[PDB]
Amino acid sequence: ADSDINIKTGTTDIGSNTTVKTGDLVTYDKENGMHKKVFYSFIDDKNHNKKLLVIRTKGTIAGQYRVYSEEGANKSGLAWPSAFKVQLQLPDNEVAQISDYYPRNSIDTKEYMSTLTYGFNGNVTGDDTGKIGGLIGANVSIGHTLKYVQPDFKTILESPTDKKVGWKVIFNNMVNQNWGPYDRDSWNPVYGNQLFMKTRNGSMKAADNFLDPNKASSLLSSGFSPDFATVITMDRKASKQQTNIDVIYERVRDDYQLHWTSTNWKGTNTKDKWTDRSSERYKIDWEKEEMTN
Amino acid sequence: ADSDINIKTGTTDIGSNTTVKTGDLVTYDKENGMHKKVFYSFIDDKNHNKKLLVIRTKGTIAGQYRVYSEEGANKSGLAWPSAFKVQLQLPDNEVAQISDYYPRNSIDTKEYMSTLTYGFNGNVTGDDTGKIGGLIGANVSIGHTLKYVQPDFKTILESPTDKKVGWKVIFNNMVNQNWGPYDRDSWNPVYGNQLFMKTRNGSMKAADNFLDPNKASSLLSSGFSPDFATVITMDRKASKQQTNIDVIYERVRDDYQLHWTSTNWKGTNTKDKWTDRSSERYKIDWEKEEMTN
Amino acid sequence: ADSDINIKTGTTDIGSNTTVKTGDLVTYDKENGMHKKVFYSFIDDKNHNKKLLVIRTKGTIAGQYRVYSEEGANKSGLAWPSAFKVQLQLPDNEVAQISDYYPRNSIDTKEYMSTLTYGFNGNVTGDDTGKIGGLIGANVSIGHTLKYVQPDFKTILESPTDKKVGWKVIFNNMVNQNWGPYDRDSWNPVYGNQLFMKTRNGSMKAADNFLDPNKASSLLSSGFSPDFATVITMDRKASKQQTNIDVIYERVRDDYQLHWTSTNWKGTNTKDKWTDRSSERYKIDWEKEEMTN
Amino acid sequence: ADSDINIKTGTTDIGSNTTVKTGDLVTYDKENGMHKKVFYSFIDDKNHNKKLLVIRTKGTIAGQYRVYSEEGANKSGLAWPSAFKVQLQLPDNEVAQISDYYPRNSIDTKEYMSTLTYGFNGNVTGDDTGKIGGLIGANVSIGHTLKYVQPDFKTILESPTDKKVGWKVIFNNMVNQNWGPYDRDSWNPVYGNQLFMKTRNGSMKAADNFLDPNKASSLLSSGFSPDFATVITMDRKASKQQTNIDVIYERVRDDYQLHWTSTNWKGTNTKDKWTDRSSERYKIDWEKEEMTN
Amino acid sequence: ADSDINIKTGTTDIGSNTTVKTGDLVTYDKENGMHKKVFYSFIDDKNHNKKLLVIRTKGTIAGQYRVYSEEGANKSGLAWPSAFKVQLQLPDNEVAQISDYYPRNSIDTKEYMSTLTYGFNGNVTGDDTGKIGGLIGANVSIGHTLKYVQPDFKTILESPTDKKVGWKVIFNNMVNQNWGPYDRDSWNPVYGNQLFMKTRNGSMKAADNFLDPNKASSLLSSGFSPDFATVITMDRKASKQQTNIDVIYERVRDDYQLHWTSTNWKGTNTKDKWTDRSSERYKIDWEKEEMTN
Amino acid sequence: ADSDINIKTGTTDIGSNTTVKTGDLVTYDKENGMHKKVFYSFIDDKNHNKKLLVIRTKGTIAGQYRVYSEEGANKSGLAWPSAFKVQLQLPDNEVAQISDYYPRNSIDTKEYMSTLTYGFNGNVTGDDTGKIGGLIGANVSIGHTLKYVQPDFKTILESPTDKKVGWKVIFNNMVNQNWGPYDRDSWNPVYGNQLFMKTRNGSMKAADNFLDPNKASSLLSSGFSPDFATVITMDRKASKQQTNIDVIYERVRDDYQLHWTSTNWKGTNTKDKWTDRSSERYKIDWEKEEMTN
Repeated sequence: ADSDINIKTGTTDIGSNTTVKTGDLVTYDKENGMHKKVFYSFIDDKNHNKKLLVIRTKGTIAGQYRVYSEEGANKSGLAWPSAFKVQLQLPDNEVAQISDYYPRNSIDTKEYMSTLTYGFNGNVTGDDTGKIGGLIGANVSIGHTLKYVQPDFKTILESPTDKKVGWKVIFNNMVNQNWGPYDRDSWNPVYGNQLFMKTRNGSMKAADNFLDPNKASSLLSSGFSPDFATVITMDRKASKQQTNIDVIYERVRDDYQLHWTSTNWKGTNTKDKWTDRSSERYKIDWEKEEMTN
Repeated sequence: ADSDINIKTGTTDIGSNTTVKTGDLVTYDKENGMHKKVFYSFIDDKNHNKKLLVIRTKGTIAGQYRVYSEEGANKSGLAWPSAFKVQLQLPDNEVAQISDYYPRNSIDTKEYMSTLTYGFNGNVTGDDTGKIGGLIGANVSIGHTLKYVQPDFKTILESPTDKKVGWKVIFNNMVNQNWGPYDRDSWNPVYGNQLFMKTRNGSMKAADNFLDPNKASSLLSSGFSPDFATVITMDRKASKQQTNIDVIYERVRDDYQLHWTSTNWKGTNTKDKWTDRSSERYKIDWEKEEMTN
Repeated sequence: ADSDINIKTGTTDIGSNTTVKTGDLVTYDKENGMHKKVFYSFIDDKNHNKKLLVIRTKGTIAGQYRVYSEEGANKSGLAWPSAFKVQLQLPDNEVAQISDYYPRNSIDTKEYMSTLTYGFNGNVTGDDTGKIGGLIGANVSIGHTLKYVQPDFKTILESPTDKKVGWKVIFNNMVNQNWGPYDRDSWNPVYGNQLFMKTRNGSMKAADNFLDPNKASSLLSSGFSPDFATVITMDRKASKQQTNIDVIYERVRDDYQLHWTSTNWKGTNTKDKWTDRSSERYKIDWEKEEMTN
Repeated sequence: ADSDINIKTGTTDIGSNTTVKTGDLVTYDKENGMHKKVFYSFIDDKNHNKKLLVIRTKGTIAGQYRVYSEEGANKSGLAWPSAFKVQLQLPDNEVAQISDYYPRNSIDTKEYMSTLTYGFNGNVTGDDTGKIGGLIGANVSIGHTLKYVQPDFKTILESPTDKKVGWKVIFNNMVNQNWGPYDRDSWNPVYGNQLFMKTRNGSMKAADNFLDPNKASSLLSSGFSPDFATVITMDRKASKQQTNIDVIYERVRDDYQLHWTSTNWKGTNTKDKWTDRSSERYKIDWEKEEMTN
Repeated sequence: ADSDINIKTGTTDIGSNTTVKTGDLVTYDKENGMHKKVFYSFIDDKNHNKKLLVIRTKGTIAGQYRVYSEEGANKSGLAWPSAFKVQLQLPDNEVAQISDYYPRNSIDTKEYMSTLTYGFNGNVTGDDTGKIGGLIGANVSIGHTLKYVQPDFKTILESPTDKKVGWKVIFNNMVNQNWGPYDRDSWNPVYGNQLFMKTRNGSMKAADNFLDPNKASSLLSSGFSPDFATVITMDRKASKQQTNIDVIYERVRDDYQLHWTSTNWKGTNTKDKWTDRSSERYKIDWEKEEMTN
Repeated sequence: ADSDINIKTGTTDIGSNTTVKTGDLVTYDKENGMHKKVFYSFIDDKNHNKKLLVIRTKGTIAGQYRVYSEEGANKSGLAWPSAFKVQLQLPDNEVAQISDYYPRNSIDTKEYMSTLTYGFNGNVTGDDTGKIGGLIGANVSIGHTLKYVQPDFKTILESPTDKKVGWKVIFNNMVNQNWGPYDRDSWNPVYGNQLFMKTRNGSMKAADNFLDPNKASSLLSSGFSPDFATVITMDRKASKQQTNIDVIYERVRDDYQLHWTSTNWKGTNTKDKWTDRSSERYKIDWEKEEMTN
C-alpha cells in the first residue's frame, strides 16, 4: 500500500476534482435467460495521461437446471450450468485499450500438519490358578494431514490482452445429500456419476430421481450474478473518439443422464453439451462521455 | 474495489450532490399476518444517465406454526412455514427497468481434510512358567473429512428479468433436540419424518407431541423480516413518467402430521400444502418523486 | 448495502439536515421491580414523506430468582424468570403505524461434518517354542458430527402488526455445575429435573439445595436490560397529531420444586406459573414533538 | 507506526499539498502472451529532498499450461509455468535510484505442539467354570505436532540494489485430486513425479492423462497478475533529468512428461526448460513529469 | 490509549501545525550486498520541549545462501545468514539523544491444556460349546498439551542507551522438507546437523546435496528488508546544532558443511563464522533540518 | 462506551479546544543499564475542573541475563531478571493527586469442555475346526479438558494510592527447548529446577550448560520497554503550583545455579537475589507547563 512506501494514503489514486459521468444500460435476453446490466463510469482526470472508462458488468445469468429430456420411465436427462462467462472485446482496429480489471486470479493455500507419536505400556496378568503374566509394548506413528477449502464454483480471470478480457465461473464440486463431494468426472462402476442422483434405487420414474434444486448450489438453478470491473484507457490525442465494444454473457451447460439398470440407478455426465451465448454491442463516445447500445 | 483499480474510493458511486426524497409505506394484512413496509428513495443524479428509485421491502411475515388439526389423540396436524417469498414486478407495458438488486446468490464452500497415518508396534510377552513370546505389527490409515455450514433457512435470489425480481427464504434443515438435522425429506423406516416430533414413544395426545416452537427456528413461529433492495431505472425522456409496480409477500406452509402406530409415533410431511399471498400495487411518480398505494 | 448497488454510502438514510428532539422518561415500578426507561427521538426530515418517532425501551427488569416456599426440610419451591417481555401498542383508532423495529429474528446455523476412515494392519507372532502366528485386519468407520451454539436465553421479535410490536427473551437452557445443559423440559426418572439442583443426595433443608444464583445465568437474579428500537410513522396531513401508546414490561416466572424421596432429591418445574405486568401509557405530541406520561 | 512513537499519525508521510501527475502505459506482447501495464505517479513534494516516481507493474502473464508433445499414446509432454517474474532496471549510468519497493519478504511461522499423556487400567475376568483373573496396566506417550501454511506459489522480492529490483512468483507445491501435495522434485519409485497425472494406470493416449487445468492452480493456465510497487528517487540538481528504465516480464516453463511403463504411468519433470521474456524500455522525464515508451 | 484515560484521542500526540521536512538517502554497498536506505523526518513542534528527528532504516540485506567451498566430491560448505543487524550510534560527546525506537520486544505466549478422562467397559463372551465369559474394566487418563508459534526468524530490540540502538533479526529454526524443525544446534548421531541437507545418503557430490533455497526461508537467499524507526531529540539551545550518526548494516553468516562418510551424509554447523559489516556516517543539521552523507 | 448510553461518541472526553504542551526528558543510567524516557503532556481544558498532567514512562530496562560465576566446571551461577518495575511517587506534602493510570489488571479466563461418550460393539468369531465365538461389549467415558493462555511475563498494576502508582512485569513460566513450561518453583527430584538447563547430563563447564538466551524470552536478555500512563491532576487554586515527583525503574534478579552430581546436572533457583533501583526526581511547573529533571 501507499503507507508501506511512506506515502500519504491516496496520493497516487485517480479521480480527485473530476466530475464523473456514470450510466446504466439494462437489457434482458428472454431466449438466453440473462438479465444484463452494464454500469459505466467516465473519469477524465486532467492530471492523468489518458481518459478512463470503468465498465461494470452485472445483472444475473439464470442457472436453468432442467429435466429437458425423458425417454420413458427409465431414462431422463438433466441440463445444468457448468460454467458462467462474461467477456468484453474491443475490435482490433480500436485505439482504446483494456488497462485493468478486477477480480484477478488468487494463489490458493493449503494447511499442512505432521505428527510423530510414540508410547510404551506395561501389563501384569494373573488368575485364580496362581498364574502370573506380563507385557511390555512399544510403538511409533507418523500422521500427515492436509487441509484446504473447496468453493462450489471457482471464479477465474481469463488471460487478457489489450483488446480482450473475460471471466469464467466454473463448477468445482458439490455435496449431494452430505456424501461426496462429486464433480463432472466422478465415477462409480455401479452408480456411475452421482452428482444429481436423488436415490440409488427407487420405484419412481427417471424424471423424479434428480436432486432437488433447493438442495443443490443456488447457482445451478436461480443463477449467478456477475460483478466484474474492466478499465479501458483512451488517448486524448486520438483521431477517433468513438469506440465499439462487444460484451458477451454466456452459459455452458452439461448433460446429466439417469437410467435404470434394473437393479439400481446409473448416472452419466456429458461435458459442455450446450452453449447459450448472449452477445451485444455498445458505442463509447469519449467526447460526450456516454455509452449506448 | 475502486482502490484495486487505482481509483479514489467512491469515485464511481452514484448520488453525490443530489437531494434525495424518501418515504415509508406501511400496510398490515390481518388475514395473511403480514406487516409490510416499503422504504423508497428517489435519486436523480444529473451526472448519471438515468433516474433511479431504490425500493427496500422490509417488515415481517408471521411464521404461524400451528397444530391446526386434532384427530382424537392418534393423529394431529401441524401447519408450518417452509418458505417466505417477496417478489416485485413491473407490468410488461412499463418503460422502467429493474437494474440491480441485493442480496444475490452466494457461492458456498466446504473444508476438506485428508489424513494418512501409519505406525508400528512391538510386544514382549512371558509368564511364570518361564514362557516367552513376541509381537510385531504394522498399520495404515486413510481418513477423509468434509466440513460445511448449514443454515436453517436459505436466502435465494430468484432469476431476475428487467421487469421482475424476487427472493425466497426457504427451509433447509434443523436440529431437533440435539439430533438430526432433519429436513422436509427425512424418512425413518419406523419413525418416518421426525422434523417436529417431541417424543418417539412418549404416551400423549397427538396434538402434544409437536416440538415447542421455542425450541425450533424462531422463523417458524414469530416470522421472518425481509430486508431486500431493488433498484429501478427510468429514462428522463420516456413518454409516461408514472409507473405501476406490484409487490407480493408470500408464505408457503407445509403439512406435518403425527400418527400413532401402537408401538411408536410416525411422522409424515406433505410439501407446499398451503400458500398465503398478499399482493399490492403502488404508483411511482418520477416527476414528483413520490410513491403511493 | 448502498455500496453494493453502486450508490454513495448513506445517500439513502433519513435524518439529514434535521433538528432532532430527544427525551428520557424514567419510571420505577416497585411492586414488579422493573426500572423502565423510554428514550424517544422525533425526526421531521422534510425530504421524507412522514414524521418519525424512534422509541427505545431500556432500563432493567429484575430477575427475582427466589426460594419462596419452605415446607420443612422435605420440600421447597423456587420462583425463577423464564421469560422477559417488552411490548409497544397503539390503540386501534390511532393513524400512526409501527414502521420498523430492531432487533429482528435471525436465521440460526450449525456445523456439519462427515468422516470416512479405513485402515489395514498385519501382525506377526512367535515364541520360544518356535511357534509362528499371523493376523491381517481391515476396518472402516463413518462418523458424523454436529456443532452449534446455544445461548442461555433467546431474544425473539414477536410477530408485529402496524399497531403493536414486542420482544421476548426466553430461557433456552443452561449448564449446572459443568453438566447438562438443562432446560424447562429436562427429565430424569430418578431425579426428575436437575435444572437448579445443587446436589443429588445432600442432606440439608430443601431450601439450601437450590443452585447458587452466582453460579447460574445472571439474568435469573440481577435481571435483564432491554434495548429495543421501534420506529413509528405519522402522516403530516393527519387530523389528530396526538397519539396514545402503551408500553408493557413483563416477567413470566416458573415454579421449580425440590423434594426428598428419602434417598435422593427430586426436581419439578411448573411452567409459566406467574406473570408480572407493568403497563404504562404515554402521550405523543407530534406538533410540539414531545412525549409525556 | 507513528502512533507507537507518540507522533500524530501520517505526520512523516510524503505526498501532502502536491499536485500528483499520473498515467498508464499499456502493451500487449502477442508472442509472449503478456498483458503489461505500468501505472506511474510523479510526486514532487517541495518539503522532501528528492522528486519521487512510484511505478506499479500490473497486467497479467498468461499461464499457458499446454500439452506440447504428443508422441503417441505411450508418451506426451506438458508445458507449465514454474515461475513468473517482473524486474525493473536502471542502466548503471543513471543517477536516479531505487529507494523502496513493495511487497517484501515476510518471516514465515509454524505452529508447534507437544502432548504428554499417561493412564492406567484394571480388568477383572472369569467364567462359568468359576475361574477368575486380573489385569493392571499403565502407559505413557509423547506426541509432537507441527502445523504450517503452504501457498501454491511464493512471492519473493529478489535482492535489490539501487539500480535493479525484481520479484519472482514461484511454484511451491500443489494438491492433485485430494492427495499430495506434489512438487517439481516429487518421486515415487513406481510412478515418478505425479504432479500432473490424472490416472495412475488409465488406458488413454498419454496426452489425455494430464490434470485438468480447472482442477489445477488457476495461475498455471489463466495466468498471474503482478501488482508490484517500486519507488525511484531523483535529485532536483541532477545533470540529466531524463531517465531510462528497462522493465522485464517473464515466464519460466517446466517440461512435464507422462510415459507408459507397460503396467502404469510414470511422470517426469524437467526444470526450467523454457524462458519467455518480454523486455521494454521506458523513458522518464523528471521535468515534464511524464513517462513514455 | 488516550480514550482509556478519558482524553480525546490524539490530544497527546506530537506533530500538529508543523511543517515537516523529510528526505531519502540511498546507498548500495556492492562488496557487502546491501541496499541501504534512510528515510528521515524533522519535526519542530513549537509546543514540544524538543526538536525531533525520526530516522527510518529500510532497504534489504541480501541473504547470500552460497556454497563457497568444495573439497572434492565428498566435502562442501554452504554459507548462510543466521543474523541480520541494524544499528544507530551517536558519538558520546554529542548532545542529541535516542528517545524512542520501534519495534520493541514482545512478551511471548503459549497455550496450555489439561485433560482428565476415565471410563468403564463390560464384555460378555460365549461360544457354541455353551461357554460363558465376562469382563469388567476401568481406566483413567491424564494428558497435557502445550501449543505455541515458532517464527523462522526473531526480531529483537537490543538493549538501547541514549546514544545507541540496534535490532537483530536472528534465525530460530526451520522446517526441512516437512521434518524438524532443525536449528543451529540440531544434532543427530548418524547425520549430524540436517538443517540444509538435501538427501541423507544420495549419490551426488557434496555441492549438490544442499537444500534448494527455493525450499528454504526466503530471507536466507533473497534477504531481509529492515523497517525500524529511531527517534532522536535535540535541545534548541544546545551550542552545537550538528550531529554525526553512524548507521551499521550487518550480516552474520554461519558455515554449514556436508561430508560423505561413505555410508551416509553428515552435516555440520559452525556458528558466527563470518560477519559482513557496512557502516556509514551522516551529518544531521538541526538548524537547516537536513541530513546528508 | 458513550454510544451505549446514547451519547455522541467523545462528548465526555477532555482535550477539546486546548493547546497541549508536551516534552521528552531522556536519562541513561549506565550502572543499572536502564534507558529511561518520560513523555509528558499538560492539558489545561478550561471546561474541566482541574489541570492535567499525563506522564508516560517509556524506555528500556536491560535484561542482563548472564553467567555471573563459574565456580569450577561443575558449579556456575546465572543472574536473570525475574521482575521489571516502574513506580511514580508524589511526596506526601503534595496537593496534586494521581487520578488515573493505564494499563490496569484484567480478569483472566479459561475454556472448559465436558465430553460424554459411550458405545456398543459385537464380534463374531470362528475357525476351520468349525468353532464359533461371540463378544458383546459396551463402554462409557467422561472426559474434562481445561485450556488457557499463559504469557511468559505478566504485567500488573500494583495497588495505587493518590500519591503513588506502579507496575510490575513479572516472570510467569517458560518453555525450555519444546518442553515444560518451567517457572521459579519448578522442581524435579532428579534434576532440580530445569528452567535454564541446556543439557540434563552433558560433559561441559557448567557455564556452557545454560539455555542460549537466543532461545529464551527476549525480555530476559535484551530487556523490557515500559509504556505506562499516569494521569496527575491539580487544583487551579492550589497554593504552590510546583510539584516534585519521583520515578523509579527496577530490575529484580534471581540466581539460577547448576551443579553436576556426576550422573546429571542439577538446577536450583533462589528468588529475588538482587534488586537494581534507578530513581529520579522531576519538577512539575503547572504555571509554565513544563517538566524538568
